[PDB]
Amino acid sequence: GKTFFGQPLGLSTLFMTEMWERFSYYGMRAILLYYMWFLISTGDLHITRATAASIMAIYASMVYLSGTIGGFVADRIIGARPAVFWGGVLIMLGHIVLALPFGASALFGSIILIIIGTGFLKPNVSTLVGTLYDEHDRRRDAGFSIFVFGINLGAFIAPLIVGAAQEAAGYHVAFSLAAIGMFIGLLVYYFGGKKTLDPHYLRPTDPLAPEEVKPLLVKVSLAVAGFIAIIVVMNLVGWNSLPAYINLLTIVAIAIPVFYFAWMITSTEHLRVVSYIPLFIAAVLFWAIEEQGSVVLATFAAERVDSSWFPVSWFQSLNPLFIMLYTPFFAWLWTAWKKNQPSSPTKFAVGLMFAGLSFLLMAIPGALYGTSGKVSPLWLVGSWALVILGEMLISMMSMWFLSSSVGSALNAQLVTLYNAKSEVAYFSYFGLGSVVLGIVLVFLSKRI
Ligand SMILES: CCCCCCC/C=C/CCCCCC(=O)OC[C@@H](O)CO
Ligand SMILES: CCCCCCC/C=C\CCCCCC(=O)OC[C@@H](O)CO
Ligand SMILES: CCCCCCC/C=C\CCCCCC(=O)OC[C@@H](O)CO
Ligand SMILES: CCCCCCC/C=C\CCCCCC(=O)OC[C@@H](O)CO
Ligand SMILES: CCCCCCC/C=C\CCCCCC(=O)OC[C@@H](O)CO
Ligand SMILES: CCCCCCC/C=C\CCCCCC(=O)OC[C@@H](O)CO
Ligand SMILES: CCCCCCC/C=C\CCCCCC(=O)OC[C@@H](O)CO
Ligand SMILES: CCCCCCC/C=C\CCCCCC(=O)OC[C@@H](O)CO
Ligand SMILES: CCCCCCC/C=C\CCCCCC(=O)OC[C@@H](O)CO
Ligand SMILES: CCCCCCC/C=C\CCCCCC(=O)OC[C@@H](O)CO
Ligand SMILES: CCCCCCC/C=C\CCCCCC(=O)OC[C@@H](O)CO
Ligand SMILES: CCCCCCC/C=C\CCCCCC(=O)OC[C@@H](O)CO
Ligand SMILES: CCCCCCC/C=C\CCCCCC(=O)OC[C@@H](O)CO
Ligand SMILES: CCCCCCC/C=C\CCCCCC(=O)OC[C@@H](O)CO
Ligand SMILES: CCCCCCC/C=C\CCCCCC(=O)OC[C@@H](O)CO
Ligand SMILES: CCCCCCC/C=C\CCCCCC(=O)OC[C@@H](O)CO
Ligand SMILES: CCCCCCC/C=C\CCCCCC(=O)OC[C@@H](O)CO
Ligand SMILES: CCCCCCC/C=C\CCCCCC(=O)OC[C@@H](O)CO
Ligand SMILES: CCCCCCC/C=C\CCCCCC(=O)OC[C@@H](O)CO
Ligand SMILES: CCCCCCC/C=C\CCCCCC(=O)OC[C@@H](O)CO
Ligand SMILES: CCCCCCC/C=C\CCCCCC(=O)OC[C@@H](O)CO
Ligand SMILES: N[C@@H](Cc1ccccc1)C(=O)O
Repeated sequence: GKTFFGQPLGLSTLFMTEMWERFSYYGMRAILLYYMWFLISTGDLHITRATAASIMAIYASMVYLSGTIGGFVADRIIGARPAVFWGGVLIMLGHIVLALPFGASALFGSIILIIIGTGFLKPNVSTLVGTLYDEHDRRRDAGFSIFVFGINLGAFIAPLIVGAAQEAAGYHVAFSLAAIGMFIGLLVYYFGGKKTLDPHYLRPTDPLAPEEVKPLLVKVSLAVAGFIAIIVVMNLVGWNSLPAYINLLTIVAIAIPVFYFAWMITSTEHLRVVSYIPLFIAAVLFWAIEEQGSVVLATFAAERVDSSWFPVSWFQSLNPLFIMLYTPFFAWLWTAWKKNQPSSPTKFAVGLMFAGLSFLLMAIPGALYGTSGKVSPLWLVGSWALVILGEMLISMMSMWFLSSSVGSALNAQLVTLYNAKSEVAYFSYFGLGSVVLGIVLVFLSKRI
């Protein structure tokens, strides 16, 4: 009977939904940094480019931090399917804001909306993929890999389309294309959802019991009150610049996993919990490097590469393109190597080494040719090829979302150090350290 690549037909609906959401997001991010440079150039937005680069990073960090609680809100309060729909609506509006005839003023509002929207939609659409299968079903792992392919397909075509559009018709038109993308996603999700998805997920699957509401309400209130108290104090002492607020967001994001580990520490498994701290750190650093591709490598693409024959934002398509191209080989590998099954601990270690190699590679063109000229595009092609090899190896969801969020929070401080004069040193040292720490994990691997 009829399937979607051997899978339940509902997967097709979820496939397209997340593909288009990812289209809207990565299409936006492929030109967002350049947009801020533009606003800076016209004098409309008073920050340095270092700060603009910092904003791209903490933006990404908040988006995934939002996703750490999205599953909770859906499962306990509003339902997974409404979470996805209304999350999509918030994302679309966020994009519409940037298409409207405003400048810097629209930036904050657009970002907030998308942070909130993605937090609702992203974990829950992935959760919905699991709902197509029973606990028992074998196909479950194949389904998610297809889902991941869709994620990268959307991520792949968006820079091409949106980038071309910005150069031809301008930023507002381009941003509107991103909005249209999310809209298309909503249409297919809504009508395809009604046809192909279990109505059980129109409502929360674990609703709050009567005695759970008040303590939850206390919990969120204290967290919000405390967060706001700090902002009050920050203004009192004069720590009120945008870099100061970004520093606040970095800390909060980093504090969360620290506080989590630090007091959820029977000798049976205090060790076992402590065993995964190296694997979390490894993921954090790899995602840090991978996420800099839309910031540091995006800067290198615009400034240091001679690609005068197509929009420079197209370079953002290389990351997901390599994911798709690698899928065939890695599919073969996991089938073919039945015995091998290398450990998650060294998978993380090797993946980190590739990411560190990808940066060491980028140190070479500046070392060889100097930094005042322009080099071949294949340097970036080579850099993406290396880092994506790591990703294939690396591939709770909250914890996954957390790892990425922490990496991007780290980037928000690191990417400010990147500039023309720093270029080689930047790449050589953050590249080298990643290889070393990757190898350090190779010592403590089964000392675990
Ligand atoms: C999606 C981005 C893929 C980038 C792949 C680029 C592969 C091409 C590398 C050769 C570029 C060297 C110089 C560029 C070029 O051929 O045209 C420029 C020159 O003809 C000016 O008239
Ligand atoms: C207007 C602000 C936009 C919202 C920013 C995103 C939300 C920020 C902080 C809430 C995250 C709370 C983290 C607690 C949590 O359960 O997630 C981590 C959990 O997996 C621990 O392992
Ligand atoms: C419509 C208003 C938009 C903002 C509302 C949605 C903001 C996100 C969450 C609101 C508080 C939910 C509490 C999240 C939480 O308790 O995390 C649970 C944690 O244990 C994760 O497993
Ligand atoms: C700016 C846009 C404002 C909102 C426009 C869309 C609102 C119109 C009707 C509300 C539809 C509610 C759908 C919520 C939902 O759970 O849909 C889930 C989907 O799977 C339907 O089966
Ligand atoms: C518990 C709540 C966690 C708080 C998380 C804070 C997330 C809210 C906003 C983050 C936005 C990222 C930076 C956006 C930004 O600086 O753009 C505004 C600026 O360009 C306008 O001059
Ligand atoms: C290079 C981009 C075009 C490649 C073909 C894209 C065609 C779009 C959808 C059809 C493929 C969707 C399923 C993807 C897929 O079969 O992945 C294979 C592997 O991941 C098995 O899970
Ligand atoms: C379906 C409703 C949500 C989806 C978005 C629909 C709106 C998207 C495009 C409609 C036209 C956008 C306006 C484009 C625009 O005016 O910017 C270009 C112009 O301002 C620059 O000179
Ligand atoms: C100026 C640009 C337009 C600003 C307002 C845009 C609002 C237009 C459409 C919102 C999209 C609604 C979500 C699409 C959808 O599938 O809902 C259909 C469902 O409600 C049918 O009952
Ligand atoms: C912070 C943004 C304001 C929007 C409200 C977010 C509320 C976040 C946390 C408090 C959750 C308590 C309300 C839960 C609720 O609606 O109960 C419904 C049902 O489960 C009662 O049994
Ligand atoms: C969930 C907490 C809600 C508290 C409402 C107030 C939180 C406001 C902002 C959250 C952090 C973003 C700070 C970015 C910002 O406002 O930039 C300020 C900048 O204009 C200084 O010149
Ligand atoms: C939960 C108890 C609260 C304890 C204090 C919470 C954390 C204390 C301070 C947060 C640091 C805020 C960011 C620091 C900052 O503003 O940087 C200043 C510097 O950039 C000058 O603009
Ligand atoms: C007793 C609690 C465990 C031991 C304390 C561990 C400290 C917990 C959280 C610290 C947050 C990490 C610092 C954030 C950070 O590195 O950013 C630095 C920068 O943003 C400051 O301007
Ligand atoms: C799959 C293997 C790919 C290997 C790519 C990485 C190659 C390993 C190391 C690259 C060396 C970069 C160091 C650059 C350097 O020496 O700095 C030069 C500096 O003195 C001039 O400013
Ligand atoms: C996992 C498999 C990875 C194998 C990749 C092997 C990588 C080999 C060399 C990478 C370093 C790049 C060499 C630098 C280079 O080619 O510059 C010379 C070029 O400018 C010629 O004019
Ligand atoms: C498996 C590695 C493939 C080959 C990668 C070898 C990378 C090592 C060095 C790259 C050459 C660096 C450029 C030459 C260089 O920096 O000379 C020093 C010069 O800056 C002094 O003025
Ligand atoms: C599927 C590939 C995985 C391994 C990729 C490793 C590639 C490492 C280096 C290749 C790119 C660096 C050399 C690029 C290069 O040759 O510069 C272009 C040269 O023609 C100067 O114009
Ligand atoms: C044959 C099928 C398996 C393919 C194995 C993957 C091949 C590994 C690396 C390919 C990247 C090319 C190496 C980069 C390179 O040598 O550039 C040299 C360039 O400077 C020549 O002018
Ligand atoms: C278990 C949680 C993992 C935490 C991993 C994060 C590592 C801890 C702190 C990172 C702080 C990085 C600060 C780097 C720095 O200050 O330099 C950049 C600064 O110049 C920005 O202008
Ligand atoms: C156990 C010894 C460490 C083994 C790590 C293996 C990493 C492979 C190649 C690393 C090449 C180092 C590149 C030279 C370097 O980093 O100098 C920094 C210089 O570029 C300053 O800008
Ligand atoms: C153990 C977890 C490590 C996570 C944080 C790793 C990065 C933290 C700090 C590195 C930046 C501190 C300053 C180092 C530095 O000078 O690098 C910049 C330099 O390469 C540019 O000239
Ligand atoms: C400067 C020389 C550059 C080349 C250095 C790269 C190779 C150097 C060290 C890699 C081997 C580290 C030893 C890993 C090891 O076997 O430790 C034991 C571990 O397997 C048990 O978990
Ligand atoms: N490239 C990934 C980034 C990511 C990693 C982990 C969690 C969430 C997002 C994606 O678009 O899905």
